[PDB]
Amino acid sequence: RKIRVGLIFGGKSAEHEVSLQSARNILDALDPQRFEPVLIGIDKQGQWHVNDPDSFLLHADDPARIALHRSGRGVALLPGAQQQQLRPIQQALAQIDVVFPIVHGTLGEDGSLQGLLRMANLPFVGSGVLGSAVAMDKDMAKRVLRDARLAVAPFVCFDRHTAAHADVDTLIAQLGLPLFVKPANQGSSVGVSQVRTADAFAAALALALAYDHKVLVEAAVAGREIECAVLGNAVPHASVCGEVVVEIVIPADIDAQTQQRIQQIAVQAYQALGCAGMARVDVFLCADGRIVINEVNTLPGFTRISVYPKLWQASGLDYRGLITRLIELALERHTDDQLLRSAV
Amino acid sequence: RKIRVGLIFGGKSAEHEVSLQSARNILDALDPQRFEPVLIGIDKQGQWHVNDPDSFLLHADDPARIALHRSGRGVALLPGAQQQQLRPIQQALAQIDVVFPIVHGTLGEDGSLQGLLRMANLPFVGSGVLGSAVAMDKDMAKRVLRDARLAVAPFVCFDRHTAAHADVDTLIAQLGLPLFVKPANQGSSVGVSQVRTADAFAAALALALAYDHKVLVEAAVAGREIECAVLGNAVPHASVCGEVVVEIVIPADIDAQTQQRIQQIAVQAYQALGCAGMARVDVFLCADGRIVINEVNTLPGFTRISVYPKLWQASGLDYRGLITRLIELALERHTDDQLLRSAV
Ligand SMILES: Nc1ncnc2c1ncn2[C@@H]1O[C@H](COP(=O)(O)OP(=O)(O)O)[C@@H](O)[C@H]1O
Ligand SMILES: Nc1ncnc2c1ncn2[C@@H]1O[C@H](COP(=O)(O)OP(=O)(O)O)[C@@H](O)[C@H]1O
Ligand SMILES: [Mg+2]
Ligand SMILES: [Mg+2]
Repeated sequence: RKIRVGLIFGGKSAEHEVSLQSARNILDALDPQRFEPVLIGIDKQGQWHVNDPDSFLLHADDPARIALHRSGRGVALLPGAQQQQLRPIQQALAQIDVVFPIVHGTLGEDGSLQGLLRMANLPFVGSGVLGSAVAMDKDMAKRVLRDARLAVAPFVCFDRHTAAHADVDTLIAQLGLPLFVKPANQGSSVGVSQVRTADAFAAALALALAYDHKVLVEAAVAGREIECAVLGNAVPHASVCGEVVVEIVIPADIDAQTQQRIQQIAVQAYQALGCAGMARVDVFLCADGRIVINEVNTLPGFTRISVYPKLWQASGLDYRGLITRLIELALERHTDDQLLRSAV
Repeated sequence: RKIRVGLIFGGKSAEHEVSLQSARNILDALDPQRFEPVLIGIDKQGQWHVNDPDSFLLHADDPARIALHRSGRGVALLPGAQQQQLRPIQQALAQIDVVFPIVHGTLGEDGSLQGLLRMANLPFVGSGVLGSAVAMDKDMAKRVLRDARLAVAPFVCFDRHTAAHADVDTLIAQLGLPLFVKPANQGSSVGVSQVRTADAFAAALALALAYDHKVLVEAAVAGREIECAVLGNAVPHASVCGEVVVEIVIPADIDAQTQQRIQQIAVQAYQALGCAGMARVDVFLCADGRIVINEVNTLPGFTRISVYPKLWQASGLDYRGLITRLIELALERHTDDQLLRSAV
């Protein structure tokens, strides 16, 4: 009867500490009538550690010092195993029935961890391989959004083989100034540059390319910053909207009608990229206002102060209840998948 | 100095026996001056077995009976481990320096296995998570191809939630007859149906949906069936073309010019979907002849009789040499990646 939730958290990421806090928040909200937690922390070097609920954090109550307890209790995965897929090197680890992965950084978000979890036959919360891979690659994501006739910022994408040939002038004639230079990998916020003059571009292009093999160059979008939370698998729902002021305001100070059409856009974007479980969608609401999609994010924050849970809160969905729904959604997909993976 | 090549093969697939033969062919061609093999077979139930080069097949020399030796020597993966990532449950397994995965079926081809290999920090041959996930999903693949202004067959895509509402008439007005009904998952060839009359459609739609949650309905493309092999990472090359007659003919009986523009299309398609290592591209060459892309396949066959190696053979690239290049390409990507995965 009780479901065992393997929480996998942290990771090699600038947002590592956000994942620690999220795990602690999730762990306090998990309905203890339905779920027992099992905890696997991933350190800043990518090493996996089992921990007990009680003792998994160092300096828990200090945001400047908070760290993972690197217990050194290692984990082995048995690919193609059907039970006890997760194993202690050295013990026994509780059977995991569903994984809630909140690993920030490339591997935790780009589909790679999701593919490990599939290979271990583990149900798991959030987008599968494809939705995660596509969303995380801002170039592919915008192309799939574009084809779906949703608006995204006009943009050009360079690799290192192709950046050598960049002509600023032609870029400015096509996209204008300022230009936002971004590495295509979504995680996170690093290597970005707002280029104001044609002359600051080379340096932006070069910084970005230290982070990914692909760098986007985007035209400016002028307008307000709205964020909307999406939940579900086949029939996704949308939360109320929140406006980023510059500091988030929930619900947003916009028309009921405008909210509805951003809600609808958030859902169509989510379907087009093949997301499941959860995403936060970030749009620009122009003066017209066309709605232009900035980002589809398949790993939102789950702290008490994070936007995604705040948006569900303001929509009548409580934090405990959010978490429970994410788990039911993971188990529903899994058992639907189960039936499908029957070839001859 | 010698590189250790972990060959992972078989899988839960109708094409399981093709993977056995491929592994045997690869193993005989592997340059023994540069590479030692390590063998991991995956059985029809998805279980992993280490085997010795000498004794990995049952009834090797009989195509009707050939099977994997289920040695029962299990494998554990240490995610985030940096050496000995692959481990015997029960021994020692040789350090693997590069993985050559030829696992047919969903998990081996759709990016999931590739994500496990990333999580284990293992370089590996063929497309990474995204290129595999995208190529394997025929719906997403055609949308990305479409956006890249390459021609694909006109098509509509249904899920079970949406198939209930299918109107044949509107489908026929838009796409014509016959209609090819396909589950969106690329592997492989199963659940396909050629629907000749409006009346055979419901049944096709229903069979397909037993295999995937998404089913494509495609207009007919009238024209010749050309296949072209692609190799490389950042600067992919194309082989000579082969024509499927109805039985493959290499090289194809087509103009030098026509060959060149199918070659160019095969490469652009490969870039657009984010493929690496290898793909076979299958097109239709119409009477006009526009070239229309049928399939981008990121896991071609590697038997002696498979098309992909035959195409390189006829282009001056030998089988041993193909295999060696695929490995150098895997190691090159890996070490480029290495530098990138440096966040703060
Ligand atoms: N094309 C653009 N036009 C206008 N503003 C942009 C554009 N791209 C990014 N921004 C601004 O950059 C800020 C951060 O960019 P964002 O895409 O959110 O990257 P990250 O989320 O990683 O910081 C956003 O708050 C938005 O104000
Ligand atoms: N839209 C289409 N128009 C014309 N022929 C098609 C179409 N789709 C499939 N075919 C035919 O179906 C055969 C097999 O389809 P294919 O896409 O190759 O599936 P699989 O490779 O899994 O058999 C091809 O040889 C081609 O002749
Ligand atoms: Mg954003
Ligand atoms: Mg084909």
